[PDB]
Amino acid sequence: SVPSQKTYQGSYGFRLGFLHSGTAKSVTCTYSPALNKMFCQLAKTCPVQLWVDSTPPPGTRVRAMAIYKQSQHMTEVVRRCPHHERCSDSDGLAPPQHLIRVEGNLRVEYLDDRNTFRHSVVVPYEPPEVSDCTTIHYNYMCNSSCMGGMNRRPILTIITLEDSSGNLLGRNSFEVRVCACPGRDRRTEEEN
Ligand SMILES: [Zn+2]
Repeated sequence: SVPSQKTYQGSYGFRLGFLHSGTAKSVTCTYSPALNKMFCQLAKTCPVQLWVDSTPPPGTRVRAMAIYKQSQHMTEVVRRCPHHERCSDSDGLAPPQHLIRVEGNLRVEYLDDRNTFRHSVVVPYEPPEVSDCTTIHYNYMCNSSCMGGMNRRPILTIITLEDSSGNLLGRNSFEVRVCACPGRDRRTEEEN
């Protein structure tokens, strides 16, 4: 029962956007258009923008979930390695084992699916400020190079728009690499 990563703009014209931050060594995180891939540092702000043509009704919710990009690992639940799971980095909201967190939103909700056992993080959809997009600050809490976790396996992040009853309103996804030097890693992967 692998989660769907099928792009779906829906009735509200939903798509994702990212800062055009470039690849200087100083960048905290940077998105590659060519690769549809976000490069970011562990536990650092990772802005992700929601763009809609029409405002979804309040009660709309925004869910993030990670899956493995390769089919051979797709049925395996992306979670934190034992080290980071036992790590003393709680924010008091997120479960220890969850890879993805939302920073700066006290209304954040976390889910361990009772059936799939997959982890996800969800927030109320808010329209853009009086701004053309809604920004959510995500934090990835394990490295792509973590021993015992992602284990250098590539992951996808799936962002889903859903109504208050859980019904699908839209979906987009991007690949994610959590690394020490996003700028350098992005530039290196785009070399070829
Ligand atoms: Zn880890």
